[PDB]
Amino acid sequence: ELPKEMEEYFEMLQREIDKAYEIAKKARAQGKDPSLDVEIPQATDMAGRVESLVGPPGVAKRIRELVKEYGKEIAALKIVDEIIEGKFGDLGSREKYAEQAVRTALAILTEGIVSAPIEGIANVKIKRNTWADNSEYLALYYAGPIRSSGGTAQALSVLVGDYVRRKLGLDRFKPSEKHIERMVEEVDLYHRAVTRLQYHPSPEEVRLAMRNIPIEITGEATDDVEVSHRDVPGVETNQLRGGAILVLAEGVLQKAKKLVKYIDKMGIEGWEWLKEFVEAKEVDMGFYYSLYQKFKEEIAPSDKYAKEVIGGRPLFSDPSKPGGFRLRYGRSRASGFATWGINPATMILVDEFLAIGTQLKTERPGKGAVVTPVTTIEGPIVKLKDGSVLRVDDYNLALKVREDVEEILYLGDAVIAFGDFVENNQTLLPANYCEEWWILEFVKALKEIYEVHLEPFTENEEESIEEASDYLEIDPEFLKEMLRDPLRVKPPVELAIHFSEVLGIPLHPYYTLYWNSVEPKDVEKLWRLLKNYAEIEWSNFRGIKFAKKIVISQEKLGDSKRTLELLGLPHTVRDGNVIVDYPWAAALLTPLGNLNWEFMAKPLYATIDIINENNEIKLRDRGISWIGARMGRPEKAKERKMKPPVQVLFPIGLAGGSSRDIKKAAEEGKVAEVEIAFFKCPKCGHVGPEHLCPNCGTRKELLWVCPRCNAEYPESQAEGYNYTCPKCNVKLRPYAKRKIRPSELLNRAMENVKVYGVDKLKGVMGMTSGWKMPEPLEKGLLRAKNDVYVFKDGTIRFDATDAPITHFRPREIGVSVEKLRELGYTHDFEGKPLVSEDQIVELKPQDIILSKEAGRYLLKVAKFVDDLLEKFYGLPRFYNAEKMEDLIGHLVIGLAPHTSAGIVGRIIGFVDALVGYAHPYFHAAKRRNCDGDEDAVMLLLDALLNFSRYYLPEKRGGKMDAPLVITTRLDPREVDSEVHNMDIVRYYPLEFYEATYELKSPKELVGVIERVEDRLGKPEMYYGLKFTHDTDDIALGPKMSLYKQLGDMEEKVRRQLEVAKRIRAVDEHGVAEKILNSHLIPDLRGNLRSFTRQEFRCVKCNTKFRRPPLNGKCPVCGGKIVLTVSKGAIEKYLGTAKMLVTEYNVKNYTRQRICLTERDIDSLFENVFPETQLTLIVNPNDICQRLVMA
DNA sequence: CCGGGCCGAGCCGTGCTTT
DNA sequence: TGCACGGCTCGGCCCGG
Ligand SMILES: [Mg+2]
Ligand SMILES: [Zn+2]
Ligand SMILES: [Zn+2]
Ligand SMILES: [Zn+2]
Repeated sequence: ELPKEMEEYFEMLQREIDKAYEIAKKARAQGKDPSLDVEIPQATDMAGRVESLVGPPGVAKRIRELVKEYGKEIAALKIVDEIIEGKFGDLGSREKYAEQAVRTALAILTEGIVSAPIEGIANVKIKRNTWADNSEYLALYYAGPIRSSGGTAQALSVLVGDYVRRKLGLDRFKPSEKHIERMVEEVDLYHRAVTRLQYHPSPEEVRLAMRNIPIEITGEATDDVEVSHRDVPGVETNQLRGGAILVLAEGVLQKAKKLVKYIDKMGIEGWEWLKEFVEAKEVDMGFYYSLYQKFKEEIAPSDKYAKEVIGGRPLFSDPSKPGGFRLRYGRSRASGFATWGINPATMILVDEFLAIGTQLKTERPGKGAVVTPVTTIEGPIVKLKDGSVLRVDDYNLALKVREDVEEILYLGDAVIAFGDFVENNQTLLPANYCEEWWILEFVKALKEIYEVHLEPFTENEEESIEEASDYLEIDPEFLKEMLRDPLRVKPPVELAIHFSEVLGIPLHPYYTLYWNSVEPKDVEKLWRLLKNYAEIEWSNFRGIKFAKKIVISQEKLGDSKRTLELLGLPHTVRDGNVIVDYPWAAALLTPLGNLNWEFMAKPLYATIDIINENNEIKLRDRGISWIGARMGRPEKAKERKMKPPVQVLFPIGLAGGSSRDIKKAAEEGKVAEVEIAFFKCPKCGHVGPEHLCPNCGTRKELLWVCPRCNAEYPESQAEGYNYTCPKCNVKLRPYAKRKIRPSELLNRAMENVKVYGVDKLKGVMGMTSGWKMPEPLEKGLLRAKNDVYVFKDGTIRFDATDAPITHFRPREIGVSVEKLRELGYTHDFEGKPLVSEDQIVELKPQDIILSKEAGRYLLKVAKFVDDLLEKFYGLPRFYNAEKMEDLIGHLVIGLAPHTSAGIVGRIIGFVDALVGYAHPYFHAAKRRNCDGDEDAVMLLLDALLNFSRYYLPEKRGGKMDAPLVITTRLDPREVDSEVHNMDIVRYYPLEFYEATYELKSPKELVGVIERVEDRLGKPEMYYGLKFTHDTDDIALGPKMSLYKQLGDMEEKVRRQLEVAKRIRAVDEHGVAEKILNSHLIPDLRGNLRSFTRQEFRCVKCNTKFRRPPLNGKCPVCGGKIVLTVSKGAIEKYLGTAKMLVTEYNVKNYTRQRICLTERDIDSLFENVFPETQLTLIVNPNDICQRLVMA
């Protein structure tokens, strides 16, 4: 099976997990906790997760064998059949069987990670068609959490319900027309008043869907809005069913393609209507002129990403505008899942709005990505204040020259993986000329002419190197260097021209200017001026002449200076002369044949076409495909704290005040009345909210109370009574409203842990669970002492943005080679022994690289855990850390905010960025996509000691974010489906570049380029992956977004508009400000309409009155009444809006809207705030009065 | 010396909508 | 995508009559 390294890796991981689990089990046995054992079982594959989460017991082996035999979908269907026939045990009525089968099937088809089977499916019930035939059918009730599951999960739930209804021998749902009207109205109102829904079903589609769904999709109410078609038969509510309508909109409708694919694979009949719906939904010119025409015909610009711009979030490029982001096909070391590659220079030169991990909304491949530094690609070309043009391909140069920038001519490159085009099914765009194409042409031409076999990006035999160098008359060392790293070693321009002359290949892409960005008439005028009024110095190299310098005066150059800037030619202006220096004089004069032939404009021809037709040295289009993007959602790395911060899960009520301070209530002697669980000692008879009796140190028993007669029974007594009151007749409850004196409890806790010096200790107003079991106060004291905070289930968590990585360097993460060899790494990614810190090593699937904020916080968490173990439990310390670098080799838990299972990872290094780097398999095993998502990490021992299932809220969305099970091993076969499209090749073949020019589809050449899916099953899914582009440093560049250092809204808008003004391909003046105004106008108009219909509230109480009390004071107390929508909330964005209107070009519609909004704001308060104040000076150059008087 | 003026934390509420 | 903005109270310190 697996080789002798992956097995050792997984064995060591299991050994460490066992080492932690032993201590966690030993500590929990002493009885100071809700349970006497750990409450997080460990799974290993999908069957274990499904068995632990939904059951029924014993299903694991059956799932295993069925998956081995048939597959995934077929195995799910056979499991459903076996459950229905009753192999795993008798359950009860048909409803129980239906619920169990649907839950297990939805868990199997999902791989048992996301909590849709546990949370979304609230209930399954059988209903009768009393309106038509009195026949039976099946219905599904969807709760609130189903909106977080995803379209695939929702659609698969619908399909599983259909299959179970078919196999139960039940009839079809037959809706009345009023049902259709009610559902259409529900969808429309939900979109209008709640959310955008990210999908708009047309009413015809909704009617068709209702007419052709064999099950009833309903549920409880999730929004406080009534409907019109009330009292519909079979419906027990008259409010919005958000879960059901969201399922219907974003499931079967938004993801019909995947649903019909699943139906075809699954062999399910009766869904032909969906298949039909899906199939209905589905002269002498120049080469480059025709290519541009076909590009514009087939692939069309998209504006969806730029339909809205928030104040403070800049737009970096208009849709498919030349001068924006240059598209490059490839995958870097730390990109590929859904992220982009960006040079740090263009991160700096946009006022540092972009930072490592900052999300942005893209146009072509998908929608959204995360930026990552790649120093191997090109940067911006900028125009300075004195008129010079520079190529800022370097980070330090960008820092140096930042203040002199006048305009950004070109914005730089963006590396996008080929697997991102396959996943989103996007037509391939023609590829800009690059070094990774030139090197392939070079080696192919060398082989064709001289019959020498060489290969880029690797090491070749010495005989071939010597033969090629003898033929080409070059240094063999330089040939080896260039073939090894074509992206960093470039020949001098004269050598490039000599290569083009001899071998017959286009010019090196580094020395090609953007010729096709100008018209041939501009080049005609420029050629005339160069021939007439220029002084050029020539040179020689192997009989090849080339220019060395051009000096032409500014007046003689005239208005053709703009042409030199559009070609991206670096020059300088001195004492009236424009000077073009050595490397960039031949880059301009060689294509034009050194003025030997006359450039002449032609119709239906492009500049490169004319150059190729007339010249001997040939060229390729260097910029033809451009991309647009827009900023959104800056990067994040911060701890998790509840809406009011909490340090212990202990209810205090109103005694503690506004901050729920337990210590303040204790020090004032207050007595609080709250609902808690009381425990009673069997031997002596102590009573109170504690798990151990202080008198004797023995475990107590929970007390059960009668809701009607308040009779208390111990757990042993209530066990026989079947948890029902014999004297009364009501089901018991474990909690009742009781009285507590905080002083005694706090003093006992302080004496217990010897922690007396704590200032504040926050609790909760009321426990949300059904048991209302409280937490020990000693844990709260230690958390307060060590400055950490608690979560809803008792764990301490840290939230960060996720980014991918496959290969690392021992110096980027600050780890010595000896430590790495101790961890288990012994070779670099090419087979050589690991001896240096500059070699590239490959990352094992479950190794993570934390940030430094995360390390700083986890140091406090580890200190708290050590204090807990030493003081509360009386056991030796575990971590023993004094610096963040002492946590290396310790295990964490990763958890997405919508799943119920975790995955174990290992710490190996730290970076100085606000992102969480990890393997692509690690992020996919949490059902995450890596284009803006944020997840959590917690120490394994902390979760083991602290997590409990008795602190979980009792509503439906209470089991989300909880590690009910953890996975110990990684299986790439059952992680996700988007990560199966990634690339594992060192370089793209020549066929890919040649096929991009034909505008093919990525499905045609899916076999040419190796992907992850091509390796599934075989042992080398963990073994060898590769990348295309290298990086000097993985965390180089700005680290914090500038958006987080601006306070006012006006300042944000001004900075964003300056940024938009600098960039050439944005066109701020009329679209940026207008689309921005369509973000402040909703705020203004929507706050004036809520001032005239608002509810009032009391300062002391929380009582809300829908109309003001007519005595002016709170009827139930003595406090005063305050508004909920103040007067200053309406007109907070009025000044910025007026500035935007008066400064920039907006259509008269928006200007009139703003003027009338101001007039309406000043007219509603006409007789409550009269203008009794005169003034000295008036007319501050306003715009409203000017518009009125004009 | 004893009484105010003032800051700095905290905790609440709110973000287009034809008849 | 949700966060970003306004307003009310309540002590802890100066600083002055
Ligand atoms: Mg995502
Ligand atoms: Zn006792
Ligand atoms: Zn009773
Ligand atoms: Zn009141």
